[PDB]
This record gives sequence, C-alpha cells and structure tokens, in this order.
Amino acid sequence: PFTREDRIGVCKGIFRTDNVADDDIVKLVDTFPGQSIDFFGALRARVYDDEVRKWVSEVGVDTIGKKLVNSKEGPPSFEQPKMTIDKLLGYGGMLVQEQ
Repeated sequence: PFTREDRIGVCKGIFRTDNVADDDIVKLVDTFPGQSIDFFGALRARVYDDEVRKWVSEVGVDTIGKKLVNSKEGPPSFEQPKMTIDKLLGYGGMLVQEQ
C-alpha cells in the first residue's frame, strides 16, 4: 500500500529536475487520487514527447536558415518545458480519457 505522503514523495522525485513548486506537486497528486505512480511518470513523458517534437522542428528551421548564410554556429539547445500546474493538470486529464 502506497500512502498519500508516499505518492507526493514519488511525484516530487519524478519532477525533481523540473521547476515545480511543492504545492503544485501536492495539487497534482490530490487531483488524480486513484492513479498509480506509473501515471505521473507517463504524464511527464507525454509533456516531454510534445516538447521534443517542437524542438526538432525548431532545429530544422534554424539549420535551413543557417545553410543560406553559410553559418557555422550550432543548433539551438533543447529548453526545459515550463511545467505549470494548469498544463500538468491538462496532460493528466488527457491521460485519463482511455480509462
């Protein structure tokens, strides 16, 4: 049996490298009280999936532009998604519709 504190603790560790306030992790867990720990990992992976796909397109456009002016500067670096509560709750709500 994983307790509420247990789950807040795991969810905090999923989002450790992201910049998420403790209060927002709490709200996230309390909003999805019936979901496994696997749920919050799937949620993060879904937000990064999206963000990486955007970045691919960004790098592509930038690279095409650099080739026209023979620029040797490298591509733009991936920037972390800004993980706001409303966005996290949205992704969470998308994941629940299968269930």
